[PDB]
Amino acid sequence: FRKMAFPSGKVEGCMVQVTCGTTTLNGLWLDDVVYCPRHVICTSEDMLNPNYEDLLIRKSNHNFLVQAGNVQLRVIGHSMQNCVLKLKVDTANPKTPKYKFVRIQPGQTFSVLACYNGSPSGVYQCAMRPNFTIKGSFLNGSCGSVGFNIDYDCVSFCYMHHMELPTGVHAGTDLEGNFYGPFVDRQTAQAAGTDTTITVNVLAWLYAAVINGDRWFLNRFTTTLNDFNLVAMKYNYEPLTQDHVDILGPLSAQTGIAVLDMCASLKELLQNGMNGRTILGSALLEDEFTPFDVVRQCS
Amino acid sequence: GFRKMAFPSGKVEGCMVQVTCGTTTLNGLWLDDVVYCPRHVICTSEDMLNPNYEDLLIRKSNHNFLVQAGNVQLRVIGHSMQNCVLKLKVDTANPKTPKYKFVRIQPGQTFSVLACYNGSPSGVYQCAMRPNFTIKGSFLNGSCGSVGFNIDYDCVSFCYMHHMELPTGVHAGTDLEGNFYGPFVDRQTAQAAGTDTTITVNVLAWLYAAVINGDRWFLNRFTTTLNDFNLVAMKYNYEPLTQDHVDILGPLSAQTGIAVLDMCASLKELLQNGMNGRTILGSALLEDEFTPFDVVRQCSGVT
Ligand SMILES: CC(C)(C)[C@H](NC(=O)C(F)(F)F)C(=O)N1C[C@H]2[C@@H]([C@H]1C(=O)N[C@H](C=N)C[C@@H]1CCNC1=O)C2(C)C
Ligand SMILES: CC(C)(C)[C@H](NC(=O)C(F)(F)F)C(=O)N1C[C@H]2[C@@H]([C@H]1C(=O)N[C@H](C=N)C[C@@H]1CCNC1=O)C2(C)C
Repeated sequence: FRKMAFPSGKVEGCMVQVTCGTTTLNGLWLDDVVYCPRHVICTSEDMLNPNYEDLLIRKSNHNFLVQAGNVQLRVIGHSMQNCVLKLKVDTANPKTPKYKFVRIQPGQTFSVLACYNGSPSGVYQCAMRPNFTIKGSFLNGSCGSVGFNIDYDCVSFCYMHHMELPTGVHAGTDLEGNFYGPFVDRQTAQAAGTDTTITVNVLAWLYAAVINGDRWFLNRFTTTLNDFNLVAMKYNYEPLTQDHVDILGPLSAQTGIAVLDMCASLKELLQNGMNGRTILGSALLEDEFTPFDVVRQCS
Repeated sequence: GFRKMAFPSGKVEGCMVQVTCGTTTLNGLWLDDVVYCPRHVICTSEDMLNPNYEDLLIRKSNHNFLVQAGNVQLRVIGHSMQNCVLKLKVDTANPKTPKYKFVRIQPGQTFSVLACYNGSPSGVYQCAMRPNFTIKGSFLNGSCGSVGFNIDYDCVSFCYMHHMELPTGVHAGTDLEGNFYGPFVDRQTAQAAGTDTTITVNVLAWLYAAVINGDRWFLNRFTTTLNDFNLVAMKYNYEPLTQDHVDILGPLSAQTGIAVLDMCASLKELLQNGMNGRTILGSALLEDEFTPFDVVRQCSGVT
């Protein structure tokens, strides 16, 4: 049972490089539009305190250098949508997949295609944390890298990368340019709210451990949903809803372990610790697999 | 804070096809005008219990092989067996063929796996070849013929093709010349993974990654010789280091100023006493599936 990303090829064909002045990052080329973070228009000094509408009105189409591989694409229009710049180009991307833009919920997962200078570097799976950060792997020049899910050859883009917080976690926007979380695209110290653990995901992963032959953490105790949620909240876990209980249905049916019985297992894990033992090779309780991720990999 | 990162899979996605004989369907790799796939595609389920591959291949002709890119059939114009892989010559050169090499990897080396079903890629993840020549993969029915690979400057180095799952849940397969990693055979008969060991060179790479990020409490004031370290390491079920291992740690040793043998002595102390209550890179366990290249790959912005 591995952290598994979606195949990245459909997104690789959309990555380009965008340069304004001496600022270079990545863009997403779909049909005849390139989407990228608006701070590409900032000088280093601008980034410390940008007025973006004031900065953008001072730019012309020819200030944007867009490169697809070695070929330059001519920008013939530009507009700003929240924190995303949309560059209209005179060329349509023949590799444009069927796609949608979606805004994801905390706890949901997606694949990231990390890119530099318009070229793909690596692919990995992330979760939107409850505090709306992501624990990514991004370096200088990674901005405009995107996160996505793939469903029957349709790519749902959900994340575009903008920044790294001082704790090392990452922040960005949806493809409409709206940040996840209380962050702004200004170079200034920013903290996130206190994070919490994605309870429904921990339960899905505990089911993954049972599907793969590991059961040491199970017990005969029992819990109600409300009594479990009281303990979960005490340990900085997110509440478990009836909707979550229902989504876990297929995993409980496959394993014959009632959802509330797995809740009692997790309650014991939280109250006693793991005693130096491991679950699926992990010393900590993993919360970045959704129920759907577990089903997709185990079935 | 240091996670597994797969290579972008697009160059390999463009090479995946499906291969069917009878009702047995698996994945194949289409490069130029040849499709490579596991030879047990020619077996019925009953054949797999005790196959005579040479005799089974005698009874097959080109017209018995259904090769499809999606729903599009590729006409087979020749077939041959090379160890445990079948090579089907087709009448169309794949226009998506990347620059590529076939390589046989060492234990400890990592690669990306593109898990595929019915020729359709489903997911991508990183794997290490264990010292017992298994991989801790994630594979379901129909996954055979999925490949593992590394990329270096637009050249895809294919190193693994998937064939089978062992009773402990780990996986075994071949290089792209059809030679198994490890003592395994492509027959549905009782087989077992041997005892595994910890990949020392990768643990050292992980300790260097910790040092790069300022996590260096475990740096001691001692050193060791390679031979003394190798003999102690084996007592803790750690792999001995080769001369090649020492050299592939060279770049990380230069970056940090920590000599390889000094880091070996630091690791020895962890094995004999260490951790206590402390963590390294936020982990109480020593990670052994990051190579020195993987550390450098993720700390640089390669490609
Ligand atoms: C890291 C840092 C001190 C620099 C800064 N962060 C904060 O100022 C914060 F703390 F508010 F987040 C920061 O990220 N930026 C400052 C400036 C852009 C952004 C930025 O350089 N983005 C990079 C895009 N190519 C990706 C980064 C690079 C390192 N790893 C990443 O992911 C804008 C917010 C306009
Ligand atoms: C696990 C099973 C008991 C079925 C058997 N294993 C052993 O006989 C062993 F234990 F000896 F290894 C086994 O894998 N096979 C039996 C038969 C082929 C192979 C096989 O079905 N390969 C699948 C390719 N599509 C991938 C498998 C499916 C489940 N997960 C996988 O990865 C051959 C060895 C010729």
